[PDB]
Amino acid sequence: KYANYMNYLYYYQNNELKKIDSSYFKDKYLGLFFGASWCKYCVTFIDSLNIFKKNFPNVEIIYIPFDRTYQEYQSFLKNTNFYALPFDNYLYICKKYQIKNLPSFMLITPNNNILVKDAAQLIKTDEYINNLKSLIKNYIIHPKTFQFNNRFFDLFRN
Repeated sequence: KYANYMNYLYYYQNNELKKIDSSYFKDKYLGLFFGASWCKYCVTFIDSLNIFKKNFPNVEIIYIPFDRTYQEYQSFLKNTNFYALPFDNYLYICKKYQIKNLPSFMLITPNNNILVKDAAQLIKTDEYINNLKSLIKNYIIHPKTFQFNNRFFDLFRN
């Protein structure tokens, strides 16, 4: 089906929609944020993510959108400055990870393994930072090379 899959991610900076090569995310921790602008609990969760991001600045937050319209998606990216997948239908990613509801937030290690599947519920406990720092401190990352340095077919497709 895909000759090249997920070549680019996107973000808003200085009022402008920008692209970033998906190879930028090789070898990084990621936080996959499954959300939508029309979901009140997703909008509230942004405040939890912002606190998370300050404490874990090297984890790259990626918005996986479930907006109904491109305009909704754009206003969400503008307000959060997160990186995001292009606007599209990502139900297949929900199916792969058996995501039950929005918001969800998964912490992924550099080789695409799941470090914390339930991280949206974890960060809502507001008692988690030291424990998570230690979890990451104690996790031995194993490198993994991906074709074209693009990790996302492995992460999102089967």
